[PDB]
Amino acid sequence: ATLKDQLIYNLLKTPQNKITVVGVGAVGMACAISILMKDLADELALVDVIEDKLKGEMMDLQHGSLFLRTPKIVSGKDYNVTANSKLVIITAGARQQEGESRLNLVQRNVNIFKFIIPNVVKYSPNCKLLIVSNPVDILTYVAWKISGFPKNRVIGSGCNLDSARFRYLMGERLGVHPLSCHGWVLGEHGDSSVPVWSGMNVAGVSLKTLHPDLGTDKDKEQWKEVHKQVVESAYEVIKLKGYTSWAIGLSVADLAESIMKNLRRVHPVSTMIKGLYGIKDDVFLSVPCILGQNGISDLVKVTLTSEEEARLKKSADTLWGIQKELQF
Amino acid sequence: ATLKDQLIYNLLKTPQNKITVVGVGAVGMACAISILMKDLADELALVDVIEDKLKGEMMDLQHGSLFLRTPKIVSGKDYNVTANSKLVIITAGARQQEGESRLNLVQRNVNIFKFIIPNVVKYSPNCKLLIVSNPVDILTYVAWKISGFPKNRVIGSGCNLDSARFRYLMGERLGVHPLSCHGWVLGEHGDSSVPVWSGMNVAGVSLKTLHPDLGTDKDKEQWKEVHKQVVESAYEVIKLKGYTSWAIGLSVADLAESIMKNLRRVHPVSTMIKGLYGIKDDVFLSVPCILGQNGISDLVKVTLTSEEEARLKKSADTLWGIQKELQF
Amino acid sequence: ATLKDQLIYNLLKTPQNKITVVGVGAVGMACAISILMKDLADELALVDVIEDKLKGEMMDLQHGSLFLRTPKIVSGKDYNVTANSKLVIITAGARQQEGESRLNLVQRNVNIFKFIIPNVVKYSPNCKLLIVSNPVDILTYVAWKISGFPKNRVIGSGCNLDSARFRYLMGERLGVHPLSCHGWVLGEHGDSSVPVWSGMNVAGVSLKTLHPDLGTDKDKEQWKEVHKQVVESAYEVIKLKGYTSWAIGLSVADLAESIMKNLRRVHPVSTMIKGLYGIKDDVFLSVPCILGQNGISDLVKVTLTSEEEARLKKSADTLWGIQKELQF
Amino acid sequence: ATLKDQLIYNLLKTPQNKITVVGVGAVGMACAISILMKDLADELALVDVIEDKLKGEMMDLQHGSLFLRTPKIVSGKDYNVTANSKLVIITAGARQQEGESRLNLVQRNVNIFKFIIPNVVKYSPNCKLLIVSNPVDILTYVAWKISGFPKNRVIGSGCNLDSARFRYLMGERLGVHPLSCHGWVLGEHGDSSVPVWSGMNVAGVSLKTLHPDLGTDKDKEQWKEVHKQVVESAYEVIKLKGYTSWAIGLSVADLAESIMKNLRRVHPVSTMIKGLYGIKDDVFLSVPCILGQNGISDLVKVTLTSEEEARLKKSADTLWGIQKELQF
Ligand SMILES: NC(=O)C1=CN([C@@H]2O[C@H](COP(=O)(O)OP(=O)(O)OC[C@H]3O[C@@H](n4cnc5c(N)ncnc54)[C@H](O)[C@@H]3O)[C@@H](O)[C@H]2O)C=CC1
Ligand SMILES: O=C(O)c1ccc(CN2C(=O)c3cccc(NC(=O)c4ccc(Cl)s4)c3C2=O)cc1
Ligand SMILES: O=C(O)c1ccc(CN2C(=O)c3cccc(NC(=O)c4ccc(Cl)s4)c3C2=O)cc1
Ligand SMILES: O=C(O)c1ccc(CN2C(=O)c3cccc(NC(=O)c4ccc(Cl)s4)c3C2=O)cc1
Ligand SMILES: O=C(O)c1ccc(CN2C(=O)c3cccc(NC(=O)c4ccc(Cl)s4)c3C2=O)cc1
Repeated sequence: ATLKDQLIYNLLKTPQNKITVVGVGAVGMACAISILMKDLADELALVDVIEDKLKGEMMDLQHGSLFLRTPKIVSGKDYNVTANSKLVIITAGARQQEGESRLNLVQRNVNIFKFIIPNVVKYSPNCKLLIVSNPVDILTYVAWKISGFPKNRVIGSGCNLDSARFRYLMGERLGVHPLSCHGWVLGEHGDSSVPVWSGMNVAGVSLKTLHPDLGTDKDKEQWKEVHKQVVESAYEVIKLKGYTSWAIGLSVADLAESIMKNLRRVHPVSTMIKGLYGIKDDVFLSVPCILGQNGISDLVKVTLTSEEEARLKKSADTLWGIQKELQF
Repeated sequence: ATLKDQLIYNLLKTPQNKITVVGVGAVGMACAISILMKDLADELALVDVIEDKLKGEMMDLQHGSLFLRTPKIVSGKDYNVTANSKLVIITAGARQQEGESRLNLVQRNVNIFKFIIPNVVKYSPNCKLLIVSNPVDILTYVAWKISGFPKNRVIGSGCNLDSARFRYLMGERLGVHPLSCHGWVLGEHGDSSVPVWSGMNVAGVSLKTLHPDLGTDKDKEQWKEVHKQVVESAYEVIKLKGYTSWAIGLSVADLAESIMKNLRRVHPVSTMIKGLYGIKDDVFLSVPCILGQNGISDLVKVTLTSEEEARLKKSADTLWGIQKELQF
Repeated sequence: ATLKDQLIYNLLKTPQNKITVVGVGAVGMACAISILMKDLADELALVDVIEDKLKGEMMDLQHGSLFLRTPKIVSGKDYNVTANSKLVIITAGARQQEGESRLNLVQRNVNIFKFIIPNVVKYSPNCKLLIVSNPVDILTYVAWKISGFPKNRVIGSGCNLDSARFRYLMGERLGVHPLSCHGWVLGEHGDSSVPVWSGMNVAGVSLKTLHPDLGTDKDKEQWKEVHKQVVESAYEVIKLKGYTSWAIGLSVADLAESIMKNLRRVHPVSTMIKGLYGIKDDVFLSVPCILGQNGISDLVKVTLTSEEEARLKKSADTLWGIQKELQF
Repeated sequence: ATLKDQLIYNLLKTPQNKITVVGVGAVGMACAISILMKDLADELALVDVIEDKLKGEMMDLQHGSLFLRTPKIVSGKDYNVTANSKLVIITAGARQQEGESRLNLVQRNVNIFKFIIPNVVKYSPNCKLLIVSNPVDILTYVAWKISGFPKNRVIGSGCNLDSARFRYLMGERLGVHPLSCHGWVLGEHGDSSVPVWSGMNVAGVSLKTLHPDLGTDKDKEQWKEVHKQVVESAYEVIKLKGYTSWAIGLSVADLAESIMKNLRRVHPVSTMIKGLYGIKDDVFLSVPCILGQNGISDLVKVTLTSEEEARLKKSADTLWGIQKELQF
């Protein structure tokens, strides 16, 4: 009699919460570790093209995961290891080389997504796609087109992280914990993003109401400088460290939690926005979405000034400007 | 009247669970992110010598921490930012250059710790020191000597991770969840480490009792191959990826949780072992320790065979062999 | 040599997060179990006057706590077991007998607090007092007077639970998760409580803005019926079951979490409100407070209509009407 | 246009982790609150026969659940509200009247289960049955027979709580945290239960090995007194308080966690034991079981002395003694 059979009388013998991370660069692995440690998944699948490096990240993560609610953790160049994923996070992309045009970068990303997205869909046809790759508003559009998925199951990391950053500085200024502050940053991810002053409050007391010169240039307190420092903060990280990993990792884990645990929470994420704010093109921008187990179940219809509406409309034009030139 | 003063009537105006990570290489930051995400600390302090890279890791971690129970997160070249740390994790070290002697490497690590440890102690005199730097059993001794701390407040990452790995394979073989398996790997971290077959059980049913030829060469099932595959697993990670980060990060977070939340849990960690197993020298090896808010409160006196006892004794000799030559 | 000494080599030999629950009725024990299971306390102290019943609730709770992060759990008629409590929850009360006057009931509660509060203070002088006993806005005042504590360390359960209930129905009506809805119920706990329509939003989009006839009687959708159903819900529980336990238990655990884990979260809790809304008497009502490790660190100055302000002012009069008649 | 439609643009429109508690007495509700607070279930169903009291417990629990990851919470006299339960906890039964025979009580419990179990099965045919009702080892058998479920999907609360209690006192004696102690109490729940000395260890160091006169009468340290104090502790709760609620609540929540979150953890729970310890009858006793999402997946074959084996065998006889007389 074997030792197994002497010790254990056995009576009995598919994952329900599988997550795939595509790309195991800094960002991919930051997503992966941040998702493990929120115990969101019973199976975690890693996919990249450098095979020896992929298997090492899988093994290192496996070994650490022994100190958690350990899920199944698998990896491969072949997308068959991503089968029956509830959620697939795309981090894979090309980084812009110096003197490369915006349009040229997007097209190289498009040519990559033309290999990735059809393989993801082949093996996980009812998954939600969460797009992290930059520039995120266009690459969400790209993944939507290639996948043929409905708009609810294609989401971009969007302004989730920029909004968190905004609320931190909002908090520092009012002497209030960031989580007690509310306020969104919507539209095109980075630089062109719109701080929405109308809906910024603490405990439902509107800041616009108390200080009606809030967003404006004749603002004694200069709250414009907040949205400026949010965007500078993104760059100062890259200047000092070389890249950002942790910040996007946890921002994505936050979005993954809302989807995987069906929290029906509000995130300013890139979604198909044709119909709203007088935009007639198939562009994606960040507006507040309820995220649940079926992805974006609802949008929250934010009332924007004509200034705010124009700044979005201008972003939607720039974005369609590139999208119409892309070859699928 | 400012917007802050119009909105908020204030009534009121030191951290109790501060953790310092020394070194923000792969391992340091894996420790840091893994500690953030277990919400162990109200203040987290990062210290390294490359100033621009340090500040970037701090900022990136800060930004991500907006999606957690956000602690204070600070960084500096100067150790004054580590003041009143309950726990300090040392990851800083020298890596062995080509043709460099084992003794010479340890002495360079000694000369580094002669700058680090006195600065750590100056600013956090009642802290626990958790040593992760390799070779860990000697560098724990080094930190103990330089700090003049009692043996309870100086701990090495030790065989915590190797034991977890062992128990995983133990589990796979018995068809039992790793956390339902018990069994230690003690002594010198890596290669020379001793699987303790006497104390390996499931639900208190000793495996040694059911299959008395367990550890031996005449073992039909060849359980020796388990401890072999544990050590090969460490290397296969380094061959494939370049280094290990995640696995030690979470292994250290596990030890930090036991200390910071006073769990009084048992970990096989490097501690001063003079008195036991006929060892008369001031050497550190991994034996089961109860970890709590005062560090190592208790040892568990494991009864070892003459083989096991000799393999430890031999490691203690090798280690004192280097320790006696070091210049403080 | 004993078995303890053969097995365990000992190296070493005060709680930092002690909570006392005063009163082990339905409500007290609901508080206690709800606080245990959020692992908020390293020591839990139970105090009541029926000694045999007290010790049984302690033992039953002890035995269950073996399946949690087990704290120390103690009990006594003598308040010396409450020493060094960070938080003391008063649930002790008299229940109104048939034909007893409202004033007479409050005075019996006062005569009880005249024994409890000085004993609590004697043994835990830097604690926060959380008052749950009804009528809660007056008994918070009573505990404030007897304790001589500053207004920041004396808090009443207040409208925390009523506001939660409101937001649930708000959610059901908008097809939004309760936690994505914001909106307070302020003032005198129950019946006289004021739904604050100005500050009710989803994702910062004010409901008042979209539907300016919200609070009013000429409201097509009849949102007044929400605050009505909140108050009826309190009664329908007592009619059907005899009392409420679970609801106040978890409402108090929520407030305890904010204090014990220093979350600096906003709760509509009873606090000293002289200075605000043209109120010159020492009365307590529910306004939004930031709760942290020092109790109420901040108030949020909510802008109220003249109707809302008058309804509060009227409650403050009624309450001072009773407070001035009480004998200390 | 409604306020809902002005605020929310909707895109989209069954529970996967439903738990039913049958009986909302002290024990039932302690189970319910303890299960809510471990966030195990997306739907919780309460069933009892007193309709007005049932609806009050549901409402009180509903209101408290607003401070958690709020599940759906329903109740009814009709079992149709228990449809698609992954786990059903039976607390309903009869208490022994004065001068009533043991056999007569069990038969009245049988006649109740003949209404409950077929209704549970009708609406949740693939559920796991967790039996809490006393006497638990017989009523588990009763539920197994009536349900026609396989032995893996019928589990009794068993000696889970007695074993926890044992380990606490074991810990107090060795100066070790209860969770660092291992040791089972197996067999018939209460009084006749067998402390298994062979498999009692700390960190895999067997206590039997260090002190071979452990269980015996010639034990200088008198460890027999531990199992005595475990059983006296059960009674002293009932003498002092009237009943036990919290202890069984959390003991059941522990078992529910292992099943609902597929932890594959070891619990000494009542299961069909024909085949083991020379027992040829269909009796249920507590032996170590791996609990997962399909209930009892595996048993751990504990080696027992002839004394231990005889004490179980004697319990199995007494139990079959009653079981053979029951009318289905
Ligand atoms: N929403 C809310 O805020 C609600 C609050 N309550 C309050 O909770 C309080 C307690 O109600 P329950 O615990 O449900 O039932 P309860 O009224 O039976 O229990 C309260 C306990 O106070 C104890 N007590 C009396 N004098 C004492 C002293 N000198 N020292 C220590 N303890 C003493 C009693 O023995 C009793 O066990 C009541 O005063 C009531 O006002 C009740 C219902 C709703
Ligand atoms: O691609 C492979 O080579 C591969 C992939 C998955 C597996 C199975 N698997 C897990 O899903 C999984 C999850 C988490 C941990 C884990 N393994 C370990 O941690 C260890 C393996 C060997 C040692 Cl030693 S530790 C494993 C693991 O081995 C094995 C091999
Ligand atoms: O090294 C510095 O110069 C330094 C150190 C600490 C701090 C204070 N501080 C925290 O302690 C802390 C914890 C967590 C987050 C965090 N800041 C933020 O996430 C953001 C800052 C600026 C933006 Cl934009 S987001 C901060 C933060 O700014 C600021 C600057
Ligand atoms: O007042 C008393 O009679 C008293 C109070 C606390 C204690 C010590 N104590 C704890 O602080 C504590 C916390 C959690 C559990 C717990 N005890 C138990 O679970 C058991 C005691 C006896 C058995 Cl049997 S189990 C205890 C416990 O016994 C002992 C006696
Ligand atoms: O049996 C019934 O009568 C019944 C059953 C389910 C429901 C729907 N439902 C939940 O599933 C549920 C879960 C948790 C809370 C909850 N209700 C509430 O929180 C409140 C109702 C009214 C106020 Cl005020 S709060 C509910 C709730 O109302 C309503 C009535």
